Amino acid sequence: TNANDLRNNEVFFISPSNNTNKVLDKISQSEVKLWNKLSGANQKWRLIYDTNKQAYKIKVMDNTSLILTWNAPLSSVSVKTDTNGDNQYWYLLQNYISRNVIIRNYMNPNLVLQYNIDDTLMVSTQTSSSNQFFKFSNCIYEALNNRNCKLQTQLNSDRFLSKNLNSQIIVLWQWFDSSRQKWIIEYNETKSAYTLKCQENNRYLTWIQNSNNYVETYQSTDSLIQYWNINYLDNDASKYILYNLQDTNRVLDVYNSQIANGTHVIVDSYHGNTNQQWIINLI
Ligand SMILES: CC(=O)N[C@H]1[C@H]([C@H](O)[C@H](O)CO)O[C@](O)(C(=O)O)C[C@@H]1O
Ligand SMILES: CC(=O)N[C@H]1[C@H]([C@H](O)[C@H](O)CO)O[C@](O)(C(=O)O)C[C@@H]1O
Repeated sequence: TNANDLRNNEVFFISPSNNTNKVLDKISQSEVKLWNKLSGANQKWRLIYDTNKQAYKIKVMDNTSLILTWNAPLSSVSVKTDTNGDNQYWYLLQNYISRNVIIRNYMNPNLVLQYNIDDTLMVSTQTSSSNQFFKFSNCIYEALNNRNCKLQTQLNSDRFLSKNLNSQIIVLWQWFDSSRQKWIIEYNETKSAYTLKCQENNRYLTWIQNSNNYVETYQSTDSLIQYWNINYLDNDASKYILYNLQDTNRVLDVYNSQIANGTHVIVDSYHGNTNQQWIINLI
């Protein structure tokens, strides 16, 4: 699969290649090390690419603007405030067959991240050993692919993404445990995005393009309007934004931020407001 590829804006557990059950963990306001996977936001890392440098910032999800930082000239690594220092940039490059990634420092490309015997971390020169190979696993894919889910608007604790009765239109509605409010999330490799299938009629969350821009359940299609990028809110791993693949500046949006049963769900320009923020949970 290509679901765990090093796409920009995506969020990952970063593991040693020798153990998928240990992951990179912001332990203190400064210290990082490999740790048993428990999935708090301290163990989730967002990639922020820099096309000019062809390198990435690796940013922890729990703290505003702390990014993985080489403490030059020392051999240690920490998380520190983002100041766009060259020592805070990393080439991430993948072996296609093993899936292993080398995490190489931008400031000094002789040096690469390595995991020590006691699972602490450091930068060091590259030697063949497996102590410099990491696996990246996309958090959302690993949590949500092939799962039956419900989607709650952040506007209100009991208003959910719902196919309307005897219509194709999708609206907000309070929970009544209906198959109309149940959505199976499936990744598609050709689109590098997800479809969401209503359990009631086995049809898909789709942007219907006209003056109203309603989302509706629609038959299976290869058109981009049926595909969604599911990502965490910019600085919050409890909340999600869903971009439509037809136009990745547009997102799943509650019309006029109304909360009333039956309020239309639409596709609208991104602003990051509460009406474009969703809580996704397994049923
Ligand atoms: C999301 C959804 O399907 N809502 C439907 C509700 C619920 O089925 C009902 O509240 C169950 O308690 O019923 C209606 O109001 C109705 O019967 O006229 C139509 C509406 O589309
Ligand atoms: C608002 C936002 O994120 N826009 C970005 C989208 C989304 O990240 C994507 O729809 C969700 O994965 O990705 C890009 O198209 C990309 O990564 O090349 C860049 C674009 O600026």
